Amino acid sequence: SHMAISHVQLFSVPVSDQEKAKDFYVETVGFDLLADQPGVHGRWLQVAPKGADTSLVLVDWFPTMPPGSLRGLLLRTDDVDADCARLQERGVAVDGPKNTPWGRQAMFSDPDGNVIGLNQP
Amino acid sequence: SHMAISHVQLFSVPVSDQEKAKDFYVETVGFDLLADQPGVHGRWLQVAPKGADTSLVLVDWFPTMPPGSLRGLLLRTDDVDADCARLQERGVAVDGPKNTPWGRQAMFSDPDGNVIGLNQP
Ligand SMILES: Cc1cc2nc3c(=O)[nH]c(=O)nc-3n(C[C@H](O)[C@H](O)[C@H](O)CO)c2cc1C
Ligand SMILES: Cc1cc2nc3c(=O)[nH]c(=O)nc-3n(C[C@H](O)[C@H](O)[C@H](O)CO)c2cc1C
Repeated sequence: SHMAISHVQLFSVPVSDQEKAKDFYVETVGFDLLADQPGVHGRWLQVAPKGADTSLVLVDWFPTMPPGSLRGLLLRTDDVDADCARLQERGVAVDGPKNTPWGRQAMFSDPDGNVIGLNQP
Repeated sequence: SHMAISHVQLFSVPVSDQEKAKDFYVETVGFDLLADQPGVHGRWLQVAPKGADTSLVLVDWFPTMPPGSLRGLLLRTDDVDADCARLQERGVAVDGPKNTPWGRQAMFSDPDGNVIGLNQP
């Protein structure tokens, strides 16, 4: 009848130095470390905002996704101004916050240059 | 002291023909159409599993994300076998499902060749 898909489980973020990316997403951005799993196929590094249904895999093994190539990623936050102040204190350049029709937004990049947005609806 | 980020609001999937991509994600994969609006950089086309927190935007304006370049996107399903049967019936070529250490998983491609996974843990 209808599909049994509930949500996006995860998607991939292309990085170079995975240790550097781990420290960034976990320590600086504040995500939980869900898994850090070396194996035959590479190091599976998985992170998410605490309690979030959809997680991020910090991957270096997809040739069609060069490190730092990701754009158009937006994180929902309940306090964009406080998050921007924290990021700035933690050594991250933040563009914003700014008001938009869809919420108050800010932009920053990770160590490889992937572009990450924040939005407080 | 802790970040106020709750979850990924949305992320971007690089497509060429947005109308074809819309029809694929909505009609074939069963997502809801949240938005289809004129935007600053192009047509803002936003889709998501029904009821889900994180949505996908089907974009054509990021030169670092060529159409069909995306990998490592996995959808959580409560019935991977039934979903694969629906996808086959709808004309999609599916690889799997098979049991893995990480769950019961299948893979398929969208019209541009972005690679999309299904997983039932
Ligand atoms: C729920 C939501 C809906 C959005 N809808 C649109 C839209 O319809 N058109 C648009 O140009 N941008 C939209 N944006 C923001 C988009 O990222 C915008 O183009 C940039 O903020 C400026 O380039 C939306 C953001 C969110 C969070
Ligand atoms: C929770 C979870 C953990 C996974 N861990 C790994 C892993 O450690 N190593 C791996 O090669 N694949 C892993 N996979 C497989 C992965 O879904 C799949 O191969 C890619 O997403 C598509 O290329 C995992 C999948 C899930 C759902």
